[PDB]
Amino acid sequence: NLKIFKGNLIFTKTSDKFTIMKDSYIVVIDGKIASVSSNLPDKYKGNPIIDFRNNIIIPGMNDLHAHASQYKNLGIGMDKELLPWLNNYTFPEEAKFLNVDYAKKTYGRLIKDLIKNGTTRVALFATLHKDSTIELFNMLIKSGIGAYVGKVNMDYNCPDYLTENYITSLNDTEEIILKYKDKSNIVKPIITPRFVPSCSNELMDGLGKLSYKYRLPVQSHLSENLDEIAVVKSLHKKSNFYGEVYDKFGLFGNTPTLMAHCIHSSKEEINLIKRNNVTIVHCPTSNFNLGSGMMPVRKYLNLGINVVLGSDISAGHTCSLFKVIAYAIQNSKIKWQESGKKDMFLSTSEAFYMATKKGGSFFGKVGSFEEGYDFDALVINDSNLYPEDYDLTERLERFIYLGDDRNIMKRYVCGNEIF
Amino acid sequence: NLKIFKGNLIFTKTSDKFTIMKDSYIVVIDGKIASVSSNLPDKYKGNPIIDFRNNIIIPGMNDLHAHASQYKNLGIGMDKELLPWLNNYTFPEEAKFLNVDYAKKTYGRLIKDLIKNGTTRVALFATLHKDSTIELFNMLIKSGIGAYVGKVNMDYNCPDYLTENYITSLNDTEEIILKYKDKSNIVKPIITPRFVPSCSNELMDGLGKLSYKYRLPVQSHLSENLDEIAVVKSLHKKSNFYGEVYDKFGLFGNTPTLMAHCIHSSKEEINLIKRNNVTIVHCPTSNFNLGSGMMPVRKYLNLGINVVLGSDISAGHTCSLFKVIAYAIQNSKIKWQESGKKDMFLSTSEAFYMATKKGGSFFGKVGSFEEGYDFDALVINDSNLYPEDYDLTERLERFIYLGDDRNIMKRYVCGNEIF
Ligand SMILES: Nc1nc2[nH]cnc2c(=O)[nH]1
Ligand SMILES: Nc1nc2[nH]cnc2c(=O)[nH]1
Ligand SMILES: [Fe+3]
Ligand SMILES: [Fe+3]
Repeated sequence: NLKIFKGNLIFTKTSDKFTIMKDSYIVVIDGKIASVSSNLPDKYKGNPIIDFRNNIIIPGMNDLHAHASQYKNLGIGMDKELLPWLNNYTFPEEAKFLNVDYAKKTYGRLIKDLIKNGTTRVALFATLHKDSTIELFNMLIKSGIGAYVGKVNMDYNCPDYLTENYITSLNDTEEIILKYKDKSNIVKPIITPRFVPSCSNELMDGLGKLSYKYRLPVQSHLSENLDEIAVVKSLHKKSNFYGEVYDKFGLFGNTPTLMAHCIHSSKEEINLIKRNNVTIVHCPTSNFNLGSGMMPVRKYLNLGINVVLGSDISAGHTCSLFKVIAYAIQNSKIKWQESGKKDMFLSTSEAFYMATKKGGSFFGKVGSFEEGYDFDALVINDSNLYPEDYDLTERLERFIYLGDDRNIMKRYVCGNEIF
Repeated sequence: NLKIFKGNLIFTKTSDKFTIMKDSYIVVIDGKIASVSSNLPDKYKGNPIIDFRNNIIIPGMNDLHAHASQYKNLGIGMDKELLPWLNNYTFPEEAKFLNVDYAKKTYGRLIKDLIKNGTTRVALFATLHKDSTIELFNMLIKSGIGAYVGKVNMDYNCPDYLTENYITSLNDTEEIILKYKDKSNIVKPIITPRFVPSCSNELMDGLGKLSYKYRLPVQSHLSENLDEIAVVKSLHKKSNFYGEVYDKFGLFGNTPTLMAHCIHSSKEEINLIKRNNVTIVHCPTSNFNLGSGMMPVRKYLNLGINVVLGSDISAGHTCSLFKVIAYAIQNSKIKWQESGKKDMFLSTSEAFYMATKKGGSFFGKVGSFEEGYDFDALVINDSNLYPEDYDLTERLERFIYLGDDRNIMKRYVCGNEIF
């Protein structure tokens, strides 16, 4: 199974700069990149060449945080702060997933939107419902894209119409794990406690045991809202900071861990994140829409902390990680300005790096056009943006700032075209 | 000329709420709204009905600040704050408008982009060049959209490739004024000193005299960047604040005046703005892109200050005022958070109000569906956004957050369809 793609390649091997290869070739064998060069090796001559001409080829987007079950509230109900917000629109929407048919329907729309926007790998929070989450697993597997799917664990202080017993929660979680742990190579389970204020100690310890037992990655929320933070230290008077409680249960780095937002994290929480090698998911659109605050990304990057990007949909108003890239840069420009121009804002390559190679690394060797990497890619047709007047770097930047899904001509995950 | 439109009408008579009229009629005579009602009067029973069915009809977008000559820099060169950005990217690009053909080509692309995005009235900054600006006037008159066009006055501390002397600057400005202060009814001239840092006392004085003589509106920039502000106090050592400099020369409210950004305005400047009935043009996208800062919109609205929106293109990355609306709201949410939640963020209706009825009032009776107003409108087809699941308010919000020009099916200016 060999495929050869030709076009203008743009990717980031490192965060400081773009690697640009005009009219170059990418040879894919069994879904993985075997060769990337400006000249087609003779050992591959005679093979069909999928020539994308003057179009741009870039790696796919890797969204490390999105709530699949909140798709319907996209662009709606953003007049309340995190906690109040959940109670008014989010919980009522997620509760609807008790019905598997509603789930099939909504997740169907979600998946088509993700692919349409060029998201090739995504870390998703589903709902506490087992059957609907199982349906999401199957639909994702059928779609061809990669993903970490997490049945949501929430048994504490939740609404009567959207709550669960920790005993059932754990049994359902483990049941899901056993069913999908070895099924697909790109759609896998991930331990997903919603967050401290929603999980009892019983639940968290049980989830911690599951993560260890099955060597599974973890995902959850961290220091997104001030009131949220006050609730955590209130329920847990023995903790000095938010992330400490997760760590107490073995859900803070023992295995690859994703922590969303991390806007108001204290110095200690930051050090722990660094120490335990936790990955921070920067969700700028969500931070703006919910009025959560503005994350100091340069400060975290200076400390060597792993930072990726997430759409955090519903809270975040868009599935396009390209739009998330723009907002991350814009958010960083304000941090730069407030710091007296000391904390350099993000360059286009740095944010693009987060979206591709860095985020992709959570899923495996994906996110860059280098030998051995899965071929997750997008073909960008920017013919409506006067491309003739700009170099390749400017064209990618303009696609990011001025373009949209209309410019995405093709999607590939592990060498397979996704429709 | 009589025309009758039917569809779901959404507009804002006031900023606090939307007026929604499902399947209602708008009768237009000679370009102005004759009536707006759920039922069509018997008087027109024989007239054809332009039925837009389930589509949405909203007034056009009124962009109160954009640099027409910067169209080519959209999406690129945003890695520098104001001053160095001007010296390195903007001035060099504007210098090319010495060539009238480059101007016709570039301005042609601009106009198509504005119309495509639903901007029906726009306040534009051209370049200091007389011939190219005259061409812009002519092209806008041909296009059919409304606009205030301003040859840019800049004679102080400007590069050799982009400067003029105040005498010639004033002569060309008056030449243009006499040539267009009657020609078109919706495309008119506006006094345009670029801003204090590049305008001599002689120029500003001469411009204030022209403004008074021909009773013309004024448009400029105000307290957008800290270094810019520092330059003004340094050049005008006796001024108490930036805005005072413009007022000294009669360029601060004697006639309708537009002042863009107003991010770092002092308490005294703000009071002068309210006192002199000056209009603040909020340009959120630009403020993020150049790391200028974040404008405190609620603080100004609480003082009863006039506030409208501008794309500020090039600095701002998009001609879509719908995107600008989203950004203004998001920017306000962060200000709300930093104010301990005391200064409420903008509601969708408030920002929409700025873009329509308020911004429109600067051009005349435009921006709302009420008797007497010019019929500037857009027909939104949101069929790709699962409209069947949302009410009209939600549909509009979803168009603002998730939609784009592809949902803009038709646009009208003064009752005439614009292609
Ligand atoms: N962004 C976000 N944070 C959360 N914390 C708990 N629930 C949620 C949710 O649904 N969205
Ligand atoms: N945003 C912005 N501010 C300015 N101040 C002076 N010139 C400019 C310009 O071109 N853009
Ligand atoms: Fe989230
Ligand atoms: Fe400007």
